[PDB]
Amino acid sequence: LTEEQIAEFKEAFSLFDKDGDGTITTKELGTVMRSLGQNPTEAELQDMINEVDADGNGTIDFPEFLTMMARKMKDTDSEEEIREAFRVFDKDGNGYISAAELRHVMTNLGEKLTDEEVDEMIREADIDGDGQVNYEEFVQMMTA
Ligand SMILES: [Ca+2]
Ligand SMILES: [Ca+2]
Ligand SMILES: [Ca+2]
Ligand SMILES: [Ca+2]
Repeated sequence: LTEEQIAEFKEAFSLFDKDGDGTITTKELGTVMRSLGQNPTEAELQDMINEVDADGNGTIDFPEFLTMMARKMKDTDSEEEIREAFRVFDKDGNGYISAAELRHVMTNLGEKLTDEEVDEMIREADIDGDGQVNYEEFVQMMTA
């Protein structure tokens, strides 16, 4: 249902294209951000456009917005999947996965590990050496 898909993307684009000329400029991007409680500098506004402007003409057109929007979507889907799985491991939602927590989910996965085996797993991902795995350390282990 691309047709319906493009429609939703067109809708998003129009929010930024304040004057409707078919392009988004630094100033238009600027008014959108400011309405969000963010007052970026012209320098920051230029870096944002630079990242998305494939033909280097200085503005973003629909096709350029579409391709970036897409790639961004895919990525937002990744993050929320990993964040979901983090919540399942962090049985007490304290923000960190302990040895005991990791060992209990592992048994549920069909792997009966000893405390020493779980401790080794934690150690491998434990960057701040606090004996637990935080989200940052979890994504590192996940992705990498
Ligand atoms: Ca415009
Ligand atoms: Ca462009
Ligand atoms: Ca926890
Ligand atoms: Ca840690």
